[PDB]
Amino acid sequence: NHYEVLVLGGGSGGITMAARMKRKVGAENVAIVEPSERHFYQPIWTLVGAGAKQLSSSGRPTASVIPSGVEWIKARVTELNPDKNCIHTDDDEKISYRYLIIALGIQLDYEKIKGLPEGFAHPKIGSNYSVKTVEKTWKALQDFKEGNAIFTFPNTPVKCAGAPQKIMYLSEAYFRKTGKRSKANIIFNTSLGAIFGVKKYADALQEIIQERNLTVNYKKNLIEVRADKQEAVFENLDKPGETQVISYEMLHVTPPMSPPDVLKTSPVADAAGWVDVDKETLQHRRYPNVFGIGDCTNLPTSKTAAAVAAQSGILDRTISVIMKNQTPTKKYDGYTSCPLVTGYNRVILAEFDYKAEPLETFPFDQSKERLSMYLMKADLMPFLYWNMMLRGYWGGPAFLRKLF
Amino acid sequence: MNHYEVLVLGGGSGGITMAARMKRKVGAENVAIVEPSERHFYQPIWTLVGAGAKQLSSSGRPTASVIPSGVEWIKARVTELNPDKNCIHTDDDEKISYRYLIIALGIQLDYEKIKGLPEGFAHPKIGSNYSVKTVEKTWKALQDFKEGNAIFTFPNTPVKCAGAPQKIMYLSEAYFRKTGKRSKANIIFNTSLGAIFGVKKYADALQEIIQERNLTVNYKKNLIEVRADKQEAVFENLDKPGETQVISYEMLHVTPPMSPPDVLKTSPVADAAGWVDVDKETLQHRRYPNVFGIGDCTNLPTSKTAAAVAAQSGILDRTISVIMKNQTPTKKYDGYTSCPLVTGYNRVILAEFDYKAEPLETFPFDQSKERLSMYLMKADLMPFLYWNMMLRGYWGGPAFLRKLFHL
Ligand SMILES: Cc1cc2nc3c(=O)[nH]c(=O)nc-3n(C[C@H](O)[C@H](O)[C@H](O)COP(=O)(O)OP(=O)(O)OC[C@H]3O[C@@H](n4cnc5c(N)ncnc54)[C@H](O)[C@@H]3O)c2cc1C
Ligand SMILES: Cc1cc2nc3c(=O)[nH]c(=O)nc-3n(C[C@H](O)[C@H](O)[C@H](O)COP(=O)(O)OP(=O)(O)OC[C@H]3O[C@@H](n4cnc5c(N)ncnc54)[C@H](O)[C@@H]3O)c2cc1C
Ligand SMILES: COC1=C(OC)C(=O)C(CC=C(C)C)=C(C)C1=O
Ligand SMILES: COC1=C(OC)C(=O)C(CC=C(C)C)=C(C)C1=O
Repeated sequence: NHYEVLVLGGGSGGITMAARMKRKVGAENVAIVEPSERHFYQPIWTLVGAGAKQLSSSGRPTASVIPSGVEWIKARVTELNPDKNCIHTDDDEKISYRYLIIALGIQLDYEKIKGLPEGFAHPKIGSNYSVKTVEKTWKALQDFKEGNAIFTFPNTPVKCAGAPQKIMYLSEAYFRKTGKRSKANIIFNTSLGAIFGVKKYADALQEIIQERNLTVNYKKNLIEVRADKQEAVFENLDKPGETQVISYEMLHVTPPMSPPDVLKTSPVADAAGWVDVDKETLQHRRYPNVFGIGDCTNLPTSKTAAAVAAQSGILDRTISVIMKNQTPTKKYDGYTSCPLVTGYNRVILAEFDYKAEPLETFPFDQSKERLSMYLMKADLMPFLYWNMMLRGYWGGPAFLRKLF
Repeated sequence: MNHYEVLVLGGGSGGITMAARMKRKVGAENVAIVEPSERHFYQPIWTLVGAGAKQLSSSGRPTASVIPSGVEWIKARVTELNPDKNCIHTDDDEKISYRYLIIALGIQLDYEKIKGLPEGFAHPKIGSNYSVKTVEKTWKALQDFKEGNAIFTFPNTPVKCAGAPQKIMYLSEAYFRKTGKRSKANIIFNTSLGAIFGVKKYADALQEIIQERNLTVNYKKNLIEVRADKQEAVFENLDKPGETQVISYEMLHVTPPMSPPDVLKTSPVADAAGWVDVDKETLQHRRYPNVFGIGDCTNLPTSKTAAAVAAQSGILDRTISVIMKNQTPTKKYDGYTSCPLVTGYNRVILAEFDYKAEPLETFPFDQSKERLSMYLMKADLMPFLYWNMMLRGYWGGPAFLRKLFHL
């Protein structure tokens, strides 16, 4: 079998590109290889675990988001042979392509922590990063009575770097408005030395932490979970060899993450396993008919759906000129955004580019907690996601930004 | 299924050392080494091979000649590991089970991640001291050098012997002066890193030499493409994502990107990043109590060197004995490592440190200074002790000699 355009991955980047590609080469010349039955708008999972949104609202059947006419090949990619323009699937089938677009996302690795994912079968522990553990966050919050509440951040790349602390501010506000704050010691144990990588939003988060009696312990990485005993083990990344066992009344886990297994050894990967693409055009550095988008690439900016949206716009142009034997000229800037939920009524909308410097859209100031930015995150963006991005029409708010 | 009490994956520096030590503990018949290569190499001397000072063929011996006598040698490649079922697969289509497992699969070279490589090595003026196929091409390119750029790279990955990408730079610079062509060479070190070295005492000494010898170091520069035909090289700027620089060379020494061995990258015994996940004090595995790891393939947060393998092998010996007696380990690895920075054909800055990244020097004098003594020890004493003492299980680092210097 053969397709002018073969898309690996039916998540955010995959559907968006197949939508856009259908209009360029025809729906009958595009195929998507995606194994899962459901497609998830993962960003709302932060609010699900805080008890603010229902989980079933976050997903729809994968057949709903397939652009009509585009082939859904429900399989797992198990091998890439770009030298001979094909891939293999766990159906023992070989698929050739004229062009290839890789959008396989990022892989969660709960089992590299001793005791996970088995311990998740016990109470008081949860994780907003997986459809099987996001509601367990919310139950741990309701079931909280007295003690330590621990929020973690791993020593790997992650998607939505702001999410692990978003649920901490949500959990804090929950304990206050429910009469349990006095009984909570609230701890952010993070592998990093900084609360956030862009200083003007870091400063604003530092302010909140200082006023709400939250503790941040830097260079602490979760390595072991003893669910039965309600204990967690951290290693001190500043003192190799040193560890600390902490008891918890509630534990929220951000798991270690890595590029998908089939990409780790693939020829399309760099040394570290991410898809090796041009940092501006998103074309593969060694295979001119391969392209990458989203979490699975080595694009040196934060891994978010916003970035996918802005990346799709650029890639649409790059593949088009390539198909026409022209040199690309439109360049990606590293745009990305984190809507930092600081409470049930407020969001700090951080936006920046490759320069790790702010690049805000709205003329007011997004360093300050805002109801409008909360309502945008909670209500508008899911709507634009299902009805505009996955239909290949949203490509970054730079065209909206330059209006004002 | 075939079975052995102690199974060693990899017959390089750490694997041969642990097998000799284990033979004396459980008997040679209960030890097996899985290693596919016919030849065992003392890679440290390759630095002096690329500089024209030592013969490549003396850096190697047949693997059969270093296999501790009586130990089984399984000439094959490990293709999968299954710690849950105490077994591994080989490219023979054979499984092998174990009571204890020592992982020593080193680190892996990824020349093909640079566009143009390794095809470009067919051309002159380009070499790499990190591969037996390319270490002599460094020397030849250095002999062929007439005029222009001599470029030396450092990748955006973990490496082994972090010092070697610049040892060859100093050796080449000396050679240029030795042969009267220093005037005609512009000498560039393009590093992905932000600093010349990670311990300040020795960084300062290296900076003094960069200044006195007029070397240019461009930080956050990563080699991404070689065009051997046109003798150009393409570097990416890690501070400004997206921009690149094309620059011609008259000599290019490539330090390749490096990574865990493919077989480990997806394995249950690796951490999320692919390195063997071990306890940083005892070298015991964090999740499987009967797996241990040594050397370049581990997540031990210190320099990847054979000196480290030596110091870890003494710890691991004590760790495994205590484990076989069902006790708790108490001897702790401190992260000892050492990098003999060859700064010229007769001087060496013997850098030694530990997990704190602070100096832990063995000799009573100051190893921050270039020394002839330390060069001779690197070039002549160390290979002899390697072939005759480390590979026989009788070298585990020099901390006894350091404590001995206590009056
Ligand atoms: C809790 C949480 C909150 C977040 N909040 C925000 C937010 O507020 N703002 C924001 O901008 N972003 C947010 N994100 C990030 C956003 O969800 C992702 O960055 C986005 O989904 C990236 O899409 P992707 O296409 O790169 O990968 P995904 O959308 O994850 O999809 C990748 C697809 O690849 C498929 N796949 C995997 N392996 C294979 C294989 N071998 N063969 C075939 N298919 C395969 C998967 O099934 C999946 O469908 C959040 C993420 C989480 C988890
Ligand atoms: C140019 C250079 C200069 C150096 N200089 C110094 C120095 O001055 N001082 C110092 O202390 N160190 C130095 N080193 C470092 C030293 O070479 C290594 O750190 C040391 O060899 C580590 O040993 P190891 O067992 O981990 O791996 P290695 O000795 O590299 O060997 C690992 C073995 O695993 C085998 N293997 C790989 N994959 C598989 C598989 N799938 N199945 C089975 N077997 C497999 C390989 O064939 C190899 O034999 C230098 C290295 C280089 C490249
Ligand atoms: C980029 O390479 C160089 C440096 O980087 C390490 C220097 O520090 C220096 C020293 C700086 C001063 C002011 C002497 C020189 C001369 C140089 O060429
Ligand atoms: C020369 O023989 C050796 C010993 O006997 C004195 C050791 O105790 C030890 C281990 C103890 C220290 C403090 C290095 C090693 C490694 C060794 O090689």
